[PDB]
Amino acid sequence: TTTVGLVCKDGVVMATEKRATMGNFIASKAAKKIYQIADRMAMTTAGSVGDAQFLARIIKIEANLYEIRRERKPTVRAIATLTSNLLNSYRYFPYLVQLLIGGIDSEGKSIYSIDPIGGAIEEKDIVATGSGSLTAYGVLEDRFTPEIGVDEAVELAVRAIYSAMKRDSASGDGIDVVKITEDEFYQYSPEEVEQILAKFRK
Amino acid sequence: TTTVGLVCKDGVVMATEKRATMGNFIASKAAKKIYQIADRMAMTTAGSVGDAQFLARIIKIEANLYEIRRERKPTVRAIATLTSNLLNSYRYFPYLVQLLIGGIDSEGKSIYSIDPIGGAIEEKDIVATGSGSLTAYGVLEDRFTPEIGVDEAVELAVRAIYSAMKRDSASGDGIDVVKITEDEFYQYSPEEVEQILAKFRK
Amino acid sequence: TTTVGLVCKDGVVMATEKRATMGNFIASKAAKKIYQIADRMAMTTAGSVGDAQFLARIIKIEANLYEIRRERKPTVRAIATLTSNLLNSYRYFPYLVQLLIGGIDSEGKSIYSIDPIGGAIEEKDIVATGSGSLTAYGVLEDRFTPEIGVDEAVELAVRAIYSAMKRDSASGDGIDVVKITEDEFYQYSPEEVEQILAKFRK
Amino acid sequence: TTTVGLVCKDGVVMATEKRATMGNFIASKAAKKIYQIADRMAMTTAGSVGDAQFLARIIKIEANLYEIRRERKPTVRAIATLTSNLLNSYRYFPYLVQLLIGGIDSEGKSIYSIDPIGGAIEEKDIVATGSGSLTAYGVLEDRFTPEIGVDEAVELAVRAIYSAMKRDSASGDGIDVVKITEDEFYQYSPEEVEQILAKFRK
Amino acid sequence: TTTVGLVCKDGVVMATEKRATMGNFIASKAAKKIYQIADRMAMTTAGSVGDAQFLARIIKIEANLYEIRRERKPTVRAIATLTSNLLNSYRYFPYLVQLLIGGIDSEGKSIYSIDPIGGAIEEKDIVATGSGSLTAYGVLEDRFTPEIGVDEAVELAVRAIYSAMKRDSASGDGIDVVKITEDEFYQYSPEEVEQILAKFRK
Amino acid sequence: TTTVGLVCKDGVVMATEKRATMGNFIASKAAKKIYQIADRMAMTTAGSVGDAQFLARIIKIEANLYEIRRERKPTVRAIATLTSNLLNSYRYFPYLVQLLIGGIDSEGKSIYSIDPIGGAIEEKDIVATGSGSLTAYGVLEDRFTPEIGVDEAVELAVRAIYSAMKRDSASGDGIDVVKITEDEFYQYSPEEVEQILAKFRK
Amino acid sequence: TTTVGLVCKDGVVMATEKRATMGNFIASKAAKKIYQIADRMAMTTAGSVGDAQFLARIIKIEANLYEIRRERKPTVRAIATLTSNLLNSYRYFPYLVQLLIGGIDSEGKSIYSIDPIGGAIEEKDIVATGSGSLTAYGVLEDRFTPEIGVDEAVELAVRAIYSAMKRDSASGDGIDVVKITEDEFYQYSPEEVEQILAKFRK
Amino acid sequence: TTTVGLVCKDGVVMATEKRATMGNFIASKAAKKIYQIADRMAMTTAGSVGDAQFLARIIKIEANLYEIRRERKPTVRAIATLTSNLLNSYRYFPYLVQLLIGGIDSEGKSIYSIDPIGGAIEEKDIVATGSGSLTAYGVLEDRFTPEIGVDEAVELAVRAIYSAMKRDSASGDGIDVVKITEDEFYQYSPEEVEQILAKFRK
Amino acid sequence: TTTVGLVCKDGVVMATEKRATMGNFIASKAAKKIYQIADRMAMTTAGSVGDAQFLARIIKIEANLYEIRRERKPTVRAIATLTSNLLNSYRYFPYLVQLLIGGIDSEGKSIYSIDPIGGAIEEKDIVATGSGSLTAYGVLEDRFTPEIGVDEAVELAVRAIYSAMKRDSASGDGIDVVKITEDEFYQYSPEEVEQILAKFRK
Amino acid sequence: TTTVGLVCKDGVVMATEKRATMGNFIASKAAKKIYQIADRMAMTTAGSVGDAQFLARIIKIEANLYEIRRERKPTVRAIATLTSNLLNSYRYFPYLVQLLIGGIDSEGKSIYSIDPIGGAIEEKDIVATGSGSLTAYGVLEDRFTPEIGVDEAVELAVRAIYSAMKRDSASGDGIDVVKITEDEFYQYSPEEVEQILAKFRK
Repeated sequence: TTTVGLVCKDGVVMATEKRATMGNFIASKAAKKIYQIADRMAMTTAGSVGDAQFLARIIKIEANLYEIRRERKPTVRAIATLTSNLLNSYRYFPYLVQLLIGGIDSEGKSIYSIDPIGGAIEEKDIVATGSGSLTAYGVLEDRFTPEIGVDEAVELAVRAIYSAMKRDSASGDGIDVVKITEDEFYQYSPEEVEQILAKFRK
Repeated sequence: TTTVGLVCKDGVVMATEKRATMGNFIASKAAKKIYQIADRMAMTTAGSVGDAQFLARIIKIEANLYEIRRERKPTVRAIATLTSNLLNSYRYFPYLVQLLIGGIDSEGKSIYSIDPIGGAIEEKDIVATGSGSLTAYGVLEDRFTPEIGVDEAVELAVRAIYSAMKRDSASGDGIDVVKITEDEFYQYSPEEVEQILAKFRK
Repeated sequence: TTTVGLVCKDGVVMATEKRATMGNFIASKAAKKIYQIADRMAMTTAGSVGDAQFLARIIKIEANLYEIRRERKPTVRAIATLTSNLLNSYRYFPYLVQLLIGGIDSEGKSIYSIDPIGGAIEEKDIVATGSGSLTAYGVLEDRFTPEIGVDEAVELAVRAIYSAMKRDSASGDGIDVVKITEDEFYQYSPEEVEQILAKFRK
Repeated sequence: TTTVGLVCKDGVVMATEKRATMGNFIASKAAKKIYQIADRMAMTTAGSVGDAQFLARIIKIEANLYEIRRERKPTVRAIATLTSNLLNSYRYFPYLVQLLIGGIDSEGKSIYSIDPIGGAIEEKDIVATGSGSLTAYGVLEDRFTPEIGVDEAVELAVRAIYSAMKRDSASGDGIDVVKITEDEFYQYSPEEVEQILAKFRK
Repeated sequence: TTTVGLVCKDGVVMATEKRATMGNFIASKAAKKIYQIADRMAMTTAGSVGDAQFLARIIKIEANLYEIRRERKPTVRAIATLTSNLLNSYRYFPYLVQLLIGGIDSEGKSIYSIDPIGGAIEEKDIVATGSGSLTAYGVLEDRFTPEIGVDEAVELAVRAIYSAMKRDSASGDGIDVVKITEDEFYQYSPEEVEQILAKFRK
Repeated sequence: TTTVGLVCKDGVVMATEKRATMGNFIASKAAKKIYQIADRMAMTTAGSVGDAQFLARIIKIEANLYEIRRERKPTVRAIATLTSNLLNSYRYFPYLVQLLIGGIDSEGKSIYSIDPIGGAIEEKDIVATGSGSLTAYGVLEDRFTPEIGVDEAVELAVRAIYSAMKRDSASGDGIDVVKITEDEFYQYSPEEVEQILAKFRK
Repeated sequence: TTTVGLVCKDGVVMATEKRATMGNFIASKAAKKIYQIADRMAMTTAGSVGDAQFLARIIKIEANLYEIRRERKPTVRAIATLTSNLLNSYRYFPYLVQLLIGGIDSEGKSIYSIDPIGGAIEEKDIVATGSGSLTAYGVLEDRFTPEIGVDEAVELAVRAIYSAMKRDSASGDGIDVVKITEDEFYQYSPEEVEQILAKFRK
Repeated sequence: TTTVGLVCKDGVVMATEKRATMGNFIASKAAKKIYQIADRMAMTTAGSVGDAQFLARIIKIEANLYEIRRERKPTVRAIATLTSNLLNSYRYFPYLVQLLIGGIDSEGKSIYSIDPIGGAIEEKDIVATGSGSLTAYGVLEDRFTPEIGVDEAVELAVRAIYSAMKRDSASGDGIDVVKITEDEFYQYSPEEVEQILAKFRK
Repeated sequence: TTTVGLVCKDGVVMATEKRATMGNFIASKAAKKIYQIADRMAMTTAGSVGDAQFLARIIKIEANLYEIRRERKPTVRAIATLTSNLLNSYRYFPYLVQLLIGGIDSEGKSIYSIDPIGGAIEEKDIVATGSGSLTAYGVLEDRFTPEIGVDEAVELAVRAIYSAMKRDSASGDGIDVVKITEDEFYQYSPEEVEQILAKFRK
Repeated sequence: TTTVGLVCKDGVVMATEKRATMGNFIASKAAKKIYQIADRMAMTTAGSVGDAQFLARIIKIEANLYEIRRERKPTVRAIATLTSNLLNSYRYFPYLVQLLIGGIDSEGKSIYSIDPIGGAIEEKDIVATGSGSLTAYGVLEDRFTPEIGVDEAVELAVRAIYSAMKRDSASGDGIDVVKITEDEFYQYSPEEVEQILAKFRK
């Protein structure tokens, strides 16, 4: 699995590989790795399923409660920070997941990355993180324009992953992409995303 | 020892492979892998017999408590979230077991297979699960439909676990079935498979 | 070391090996690897001597309490689940014993063998705790009939441990066999049993 | 891989199970395990398959050489002790396989077991040998009669290994047997043996 | 690292991978693992290309020389048995690599598998060697009849090795197929292989 | 440091060494590996020096306490079980020691061997704990009879310890024998018993 | 594995305790440890059945060679020192074996012991060699005389190996004795010895 | 590092060495290993320097606490018991010390050996607790008389440490000796003692 | 393992240890351990036992070869220096033995110690290689004087090693001593030596 | 172990430890490690004892042979090279010894150190070699002049050796000073040396 994330000029597009194989073993098939934290905030994870899944339940909760309490829609920066405390604190049992929490909020768009040993770093506009991590970064930076939209970003998302599939045998062949265009929370689902890269040739 | 799981339009089918070994301590072909969580929901278990049965008794209790407490039928979503959280607390009490908790519920039909590290895998499609996962995945994908007869899902499952008996000449024999159609618990039994081969001269 | 218990059509038969060694010295020849939990409920133990002797007091006390408390001789199932619960709570330093709890009760008979981390396997028959259990199981399986007298089961049981014992040096010399016939708990004692192996060989 | 060898009144019955280096999974339907050393001399082997074939040829060439050179058929003791000297010399090359040479000669019939790190001891009529050997030998001595014919001997031989197949997962499916009836040099071949093992339930 | 074969009624068909799989890397952009031993004889290797190609040139060189001395072609059987010897020398000088030698000869056609630990097995018509050899074997039995021609046998060679490159994609491109109809000694070349696998897409 | 114990018909004899050695390091010149738990109940220990000495005050003091509270002497059985609870608790940190607790009581004469992970079995025979066990058990068991006296057992103990002693410098010196003659507690003293073995020395 | 030996006043007698090492099997009902070296000389050997046979054959042949060239019989001492050079020098076939080569010679009657590291000593009495030596010595050296006959020494040999087996439940079974009285070379068979062992325990 | 503590008939004499070494360093010219616990009581130490001096502070005070609280003199058994309970409790936290606590009080004279494992009891005379201990023990036991005065005894003490000095150089350049006569507490000091044995060199 | 060695005024006396354990059997059963090189020459060994037995055979025969060849008796100096060369050649196998070689020659009386790799050193007083050496050197000086008898010597030598029995893991009573006085080569052996340690108490 | 070497106007003086202690082993208290190579050449060795002597013998032998073949006395230079070459050619038989060769020759005075791994370096007029080396250099240079004579030189040598041996627990006594004045070869030996450091007292 690999994950990438792009900061866009009308939203946030982020992508995960929802299918992972390691050899002829299917580590993940339709495995949950795309999560809705809040109405325009999403969590994408590359790494292990088991840390991903449990952590994803609590993050989602703490956002929901945040709007209930304070009557403000949570910013990415709040729920990222909260989550970093946990990853530091509970380090008595190790994690091995890289989180990308991003989305849309009222202040603007910022994407943060939480690491398996904690902390939070602001992504200026690019990341590629996971086992496909380097194959993926290059393509992003070569076609990065600061006028990147959701339309330029969805396609930029597929192609970087598509290179990772074909340069790794630790990647799957069942890509998911998630678009947040600030009018939708659309999740294209594995089939639709895959279909677009299969008229390239493989 | 392997477990499959399949979602049918008119219920859910799951199936088990028995035979227990604990080193050189050996057990007969009667050791359970099938636990009725709820009246129309089962847990098929693979991995460690010790760890599987101690958790079988906790989940059974949680389902009955829930059914009373909230005045409704159990649900696959309810229990899967509990079990996943359950394993994280008792990770310090390590239970090595691969579950599939699924059935028929008042929110539809589904299975969430729970990993021993508190993961959860979306299932409505194909999941293996077990140490015959590679062999199981072969048969289940070859013939599948979302509109699969419950008689065709027992049939598919028993051949998928026949492929595992090919690898396993002592680590697993015997075949039990969970049929859930919302009316009938049925069991294929070791016999049905053995008797074909008795007729066979090859 | 291996013990057997098997369900008869007029009770339950249990067998225990007698005489054990630690280092290069005899340490037991008058120690008991058969426990009376109630008059007509037995426990046989295969494994380390100190684990099995200590754990036996704890089942017993519970079993005495149950009669006092509930007005009732405890079912086999009820006393197995107690056993399982102790090994799970004290898994930091675990007990190295494989437990065999079979007897006769108000609700019939059953046998549950409890694994060394808690989790009990309901086995009806063809059950031996032990690591000598491979060799014993083979004889026990051929000649068991779902309808088998007490007289017969003690004869079958004796051969099972005599075959095992030649390939071990941990079962000791002298073989005990016990008959629970539902009106007595008769323990033949090593003396009489040794003389069945004069219809065999040594 | 585990073997048996019976000295019969109307020949010798030597036995092998199908195993093959190909990822530790049987090669074709028929996999080399029976080597015609000479007209009235056969080789069967428990242990390593590649070792089994390579050492088969050295003995075969020298056996054929013996017959050719001296104008006098070889004897079973001659081929047996020939094997030992060869093994112990050629130990500088990695080897470790337990060898049964047997057949018929003009001193009678006999089976000599050759150890890789020892000589050729005579073995009268009963020999075991393998990692399935405890299982195979147990039933072998019970249904021995030294008065056993080739027909009864083929059954015995197939059954003993079939039992040993059920306690390890290191023995693949299918049994070959070798008959030297003193005039013909038969290999019944996979098709025909399958029927002698499908009089049972498998 | 995997190879496949099927003996055909009018040829010998074998297929190899053109790019050794490091699991995340490849040897070079073009690479050869299908070697010509003679006009009607190829050799296809699994394991290191470095080791394999050295032994193949030695075996070629002696194949030409043997043919010249006799004025008549050597049999495929002789090539394999000479390889069993060659690898026995280089067992006292270790190499780990698995070879298959097949072709056409005067005595008919076959494929012989020659192992670093010695010996050679005549494979009747189904063959692989490697580690993903088991999935490839399975598929090779599916459409196999002795009524299969060369042109269908190349199609099926693709299907068999695609099994191990079905859930990988960094060596899903680059494949060899070798056929030998007795008119031709043809090696398809990636481009012709890509139009066959174009129909399976990936 | 080696200690032996055996039930006599008329009391219990226990023989000790009263010098303390851990191989070829001398711990103390003099030591008392005899502890009086009550008036006629006594304990010998073998294993760690540090543990034997320490443990010994604690056991005596609860035994005196049982006397005071109930105006009635603790049975040997009650001391041995109570000791098994305390070792159990102290098995969580290194506490390997073997205890022999016995004496005279109303329920007969008896010795219990107490294990470090708890559980106390009852030898009405012979038991020997220490490094000298093997040699001691050789002489002790030859002239053992259930009708043995305390006056013959004193003789028998002297011979059995002497074997360990003259052949090894890994054994303690200075044999002292302690006779529980039931109306007394007789301690022969180091001096007297050396002179019983002084029949090869002047 | 232990070999014992005692010297008679008009012969030499020796016994073995058999044990074949694979850790999976014990073969001792058709193999032996006693190989005749000269016509009235034998070698008893401890280790494995196979190690003994290969090792012994050499020594046989060289005993015959020397007999023929001198035109007079080789003494026990001569063969003993010969074996001692074999073992030290040619451990390019490495051996780990303990040997007794004893018998009747013109210059007396004797049992020589030869170590795996060579050097030949001479017990004109009791010897052992093995691990079971200490267990054997109890009955073996108590009833030893310088006037032990050949008839009394085959009896005594049985008691010492049966003492060695007494510690086991029954394991290591395989008793062969040799009688060397110059008027006979009796090389026993299991059966034959079994009836003398049937006068100490039927 | 060795320490002696021995009974006089009017006093107790206990002695110490001085100078601490690494075997390549003079770590300290003088290290404290002689304490007054009470006036008439000493603790002298063999083993680690650091644990020894920290441990002497606690005991010196809780010995004073016994004078203060109980208004009676501290007895050797009372200080020795109470030390032992602490070490035993705190054995997990770093300790590796051998304490000799002796002197004269109303109980009498007795010396107690206390292990950092636990320990407790008692030597009538002569102890070491050291590592020149073995050569120390020879001379001590040779010249020991039970009427040994304090003049005779200090000379003996000095010689025992001198046996250590020759074994391992660390007692050289300073030996300290204490005489306790139950009217004085005199400390000889290093110099005074050293100059007796330095006068052998001129 | 330890040797002692002393030069007398008119002889030489050396002695060795015996009746310990070697491998796992009692070592002295009738063993040689002081080897006769020449009439007025011996070798005693501390180290590997069976290496010394074998090596003894080589140097006795070369001592006879020097005497037969050069018409001039072997000097003490000669035989030690030859050993040096032999020990160098065998520096790869277990062969590490520290040997003292003594006797009388025309140079006068001497004992040479030879280091494991070779290396002779004249000592005309006392010597002791061994782990028993420091303890030996102690006992030796107390009544060793420049002039001593050859029957006052056998007492001292016997003493020293008996004090070393306690400093060594094992060793018994009855050891080898040899006196070589230019008038006798008398080897006492356990029976005679036992009586000389019967004045030396326990 | 340590050696020092100084160049005088008329001599070379070097010094060795003449007693080696490691644990409780003393190789002999008369043990030579001062080797005379030629008439006015010496060698003083630090490092392992046995390898010092064995290599040293060979160089004495060499000094003579060169001396005879060239007809002229050896260079200091000659033998320093010679040793280094021998050592380098014999690293399959490694001698783990640090040499110092010096003496007087026609070139004059010099001392070479030869590494245990071969190679000859030259030292101007001071040298220390071994583990005592750091302290020894400054101790030696204090009273150094090149014109310092032999009489002050042997005194000056003791102080370096003396410092190293007194902190060390590995030495404490036993030192040889070698004087080579172009007229004498004195070996001072431990006793005479003793009063040189009895001046510097404790």
